[PDB]
Amino acid sequence: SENRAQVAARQHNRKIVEQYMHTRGEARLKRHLLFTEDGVGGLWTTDSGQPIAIRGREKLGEHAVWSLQCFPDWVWTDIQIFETQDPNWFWVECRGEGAIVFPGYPRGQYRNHFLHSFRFENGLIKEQREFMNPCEQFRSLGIEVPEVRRDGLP
Amino acid sequence: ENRAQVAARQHNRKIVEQYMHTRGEARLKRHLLFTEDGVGGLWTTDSGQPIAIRGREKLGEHAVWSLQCFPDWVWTDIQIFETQDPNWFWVECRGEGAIVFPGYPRGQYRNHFLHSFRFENGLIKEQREFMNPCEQFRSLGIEVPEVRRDGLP
Ligand SMILES: CC(C)CNc1ccccc1C(=O)c1c(-c2ccc(O)cc2)sc2cc(O)ccc12
Ligand SMILES: CC(C)CNc1ccccc1C(=O)c1c(-c2ccc(O)cc2)sc2cc(O)ccc12
Repeated sequence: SENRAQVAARQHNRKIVEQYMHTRGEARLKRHLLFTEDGVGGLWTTDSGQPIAIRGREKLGEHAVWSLQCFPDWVWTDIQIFETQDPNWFWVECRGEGAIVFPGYPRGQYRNHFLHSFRFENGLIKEQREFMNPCEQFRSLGIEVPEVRRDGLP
Repeated sequence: ENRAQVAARQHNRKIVEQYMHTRGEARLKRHLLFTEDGVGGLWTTDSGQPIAIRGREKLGEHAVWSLQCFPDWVWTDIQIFETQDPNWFWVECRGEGAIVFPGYPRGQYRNHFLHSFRFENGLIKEQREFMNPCEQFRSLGIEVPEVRRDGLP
């Protein structure tokens, strides 16, 4: 029953995506338990052009300690979960917001639009990736955003 | 109900495939894949507001400018994702080509992209693309600010 197995995987994996996206507050300290032991999470859109990949369940748990300090009230909002033809691959469109308390920058408020990719193995997240426009994070940190000159464009 | 959803998804997938493969002079007719009131454009920009091109006529005009400023643009590494909504698709891909922006040195632009396609009655109602604008800054010779990471693990 290939189809039955795929349907079961997709329904379970959707519940894990829902739980990830709704993880807030102190529960963030245990979000890494939604990953495989060698699972990877992180931010694929950064200033430098290289992803910030947090590799393995142990490092993901450490990242959560940092995130609770630097993003103390972070929430995902406007959550739309997309199943796909691959029962082990989901996409999520959402927004996120909260205070930003980044080391060495003034405290501020950060709001952005996000896309997330979730790939699963044996019922847990093998790879989570998030994609956003870093210019909005620059603005939240008081960093000047470059302005493309548009005079020559329609 | 299921038969109508399956029919829609299979047809719409072919339109996404056609859109993603469109290059060269065929770009001048890509707007014909949209509804008359369809919208396309870039949702991730320096200013923080989307550049939305509204209506099939304006989309056709944009293609003229695109062939000037991105004369050889190709989408590569195309992965199409169907969803539970037969009228909504996502695409993960890369793109590459010369960038010839007015008042900037000619450059080469490469980036990773996500696209969203929503359909109505067999045609694209809304196309949106999402990327990291910092790579487009680099292709234009624009300095990218650097977030200080010393205080981070
Ligand atoms: C709740 C979310 C808004 C948290 N966000 C992140 C999530 C995952 C990875 C990195 C970040 C992040 O915020 C950035 C850096 C960072 C590096 C090391 C580290 O241990 C912690 C954070 S460096 C950098 C540069 C940018 O241009 C944008 C973001 C980040
Ligand atoms: C093949 C693709 C790489 C084409 N790309 C675009 C697609 C749709 C919309 C805008 C762009 C674009 O490239 C930007 C601007 C632009 C504005 C008006 C116009 O008629 C033509 C282009 S302004 C700006 C600022 C940025 O920071 C990044 C991109 C753009």
